[PDB]
Amino acid sequence: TRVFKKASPNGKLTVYLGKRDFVDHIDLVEPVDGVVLVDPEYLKERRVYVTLTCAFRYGREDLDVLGLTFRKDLFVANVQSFPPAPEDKKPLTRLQERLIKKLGEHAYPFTFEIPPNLPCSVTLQPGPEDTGKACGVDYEVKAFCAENLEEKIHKRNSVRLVIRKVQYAPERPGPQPTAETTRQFLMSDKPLHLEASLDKEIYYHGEPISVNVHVTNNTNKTVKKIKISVRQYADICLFNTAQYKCPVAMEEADDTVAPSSTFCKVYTLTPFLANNREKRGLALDGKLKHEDTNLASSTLLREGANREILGIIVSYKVKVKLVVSSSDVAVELPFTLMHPKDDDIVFEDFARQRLKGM
Repeated sequence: TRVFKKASPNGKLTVYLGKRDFVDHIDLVEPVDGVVLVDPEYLKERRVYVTLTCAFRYGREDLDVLGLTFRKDLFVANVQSFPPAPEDKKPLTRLQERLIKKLGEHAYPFTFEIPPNLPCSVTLQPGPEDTGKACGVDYEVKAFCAENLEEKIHKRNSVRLVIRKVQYAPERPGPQPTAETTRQFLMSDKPLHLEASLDKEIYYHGEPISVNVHVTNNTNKTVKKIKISVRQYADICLFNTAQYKCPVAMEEADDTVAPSSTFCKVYTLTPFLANNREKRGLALDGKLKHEDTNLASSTLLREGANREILGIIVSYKVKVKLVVSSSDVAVELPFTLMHPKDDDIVFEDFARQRLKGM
């Protein structure tokens, strides 16, 4: 198996994790299980704590930065790690029992269980024009040395790292999302009927989207061309609320539909951050420089749910449009964008792999 790790500036403390992206379903959220490597001597009476903060920040580009103009803590979890507190004691994963047995006795566990209905790691990076500042919700894991809880944490023997809460939806049976509209122009009751659908409700980053477009033209006009698009919507709803709208995929085609005939076709779009990187105002599931970053996924929420508490609400839509030689006739279908997903361990850094940038 493979596990990531990171050490404190003075290598006296070292965190060990088997993932840096925790997959949350709806029922449950993969548990955040890791262990610390301590130097009992180095810290006399001092202790080892590990905390999981979940918060929304606005202004800077991360929680640890001291230039953000707003912050709301959405979750916090502290655990007395070194001095094993019989109180704060749990069952233990296997990657743990495994790890502890390779690190020794100075190996100590900790485990965090993230409530199912908390927002997922989402970051919205403002453009050049946009008057808003960056913001997002991040999960910070911090293990540190101190006697009491409160003493002053020092960047010296403390370690910090951002993990990720990614959303996965299993794809159900349901009907394909449909949308239709009829249009009658000036001086005639002859209609132009549009109707589209997507092959399914749930998609995953990188997974293609198929659009079945059917056009019934009883009109005496002509459909010049057809434009298919996939837009993203981001509603920052906390410090300084605003709504960002951004296209993540377009596919215009010179398809023609003659007077009194029926048209039919299947288009394929692929929303990919790669072909949008140089864009801004959109929401991502991380920072741009990181390679393992995608487009922010659809914010889920159902019945009596607090919307502000989620930070940034994200949604997607596919728009179909016919340019008729005017007023185009169009429809739109909403979809959900989700996330995919005798050993030997072998530690590896925690830092997220980078891009290519000049």
